[PDB]
Amino acid sequence: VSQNDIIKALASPLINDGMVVSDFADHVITREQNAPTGLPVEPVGVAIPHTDSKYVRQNAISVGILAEPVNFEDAGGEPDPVPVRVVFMLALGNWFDITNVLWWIMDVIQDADFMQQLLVMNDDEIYQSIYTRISEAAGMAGIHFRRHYVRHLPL
Amino acid sequence: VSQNDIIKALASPLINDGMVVSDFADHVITREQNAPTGLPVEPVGVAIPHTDSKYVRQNAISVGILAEPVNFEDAGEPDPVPVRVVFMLALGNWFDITNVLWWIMDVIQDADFMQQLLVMNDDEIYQSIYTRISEAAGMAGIHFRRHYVRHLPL
Repeated sequence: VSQNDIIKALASPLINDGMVVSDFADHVITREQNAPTGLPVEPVGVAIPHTDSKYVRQNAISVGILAEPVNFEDAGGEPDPVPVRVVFMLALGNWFDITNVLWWIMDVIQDADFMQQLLVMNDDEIYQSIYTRISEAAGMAGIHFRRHYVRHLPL
Repeated sequence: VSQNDIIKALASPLINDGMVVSDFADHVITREQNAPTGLPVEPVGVAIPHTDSKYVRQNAISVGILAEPVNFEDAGEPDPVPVRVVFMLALGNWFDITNVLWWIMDVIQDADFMQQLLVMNDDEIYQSIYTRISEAAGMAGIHFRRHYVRHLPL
């Protein structure tokens, strides 16, 4: 899988559900190229690909679990790429939403045991687990997260 | 005074200090166009203009207080936000972005502090913001200097 392949696969449910505009994936791709979203966290690399809120209709997150790592560029410019296994595609409507969701994500990904679990669980289990955590966070109110917003790649 | 004027004025000290690349202001302006940073908060309108980290050399914040309101569009609402306080951000990665946004969204809910910013002097604003930044562990590594505060026009 390439980065663009992943972005398109994860954008699909959001486009289909009307959460974002028809060309959302193209914009995430261009945004990714200018502003990489590889997060060099251990032991499971994460990416948070997204674009601008003008392409978002309702707030949503689409999750991809990658069987093999896929390199994303480090958001901070370091030459070592990020070996991404977990991808949180973000579709957010304003900077208040962006702030609340970034804070939640940066916290969740510090849970090493949780992040290892994401790599062995099936889609039902991953959906249950993330949904549950989303539901306990006031800051995540108003974010759509449906069972078809989780998938393993390749599909 | 338009946005670009504010953006160029706040970019100047960061450019001079080497905190950002020479053409930082133009990249902030182009990103403002597609991802506007007006924050419709009460009692004072705020903006958080910034651009991508490739244009950033070191983490910094540049603060502007405006005598009259300058409109920044609202990313959410068709009407623009009448902004009186501007936090220009120069941040190098998503951990930095997260920590600084978290801090900013908290600060601007404090109505008293935000009212004080509209009458305090450059020295008093600098000391207040410097205290509030330093008292925050998540705000470590962010450069904030006396000349990163200004009233516009200047």
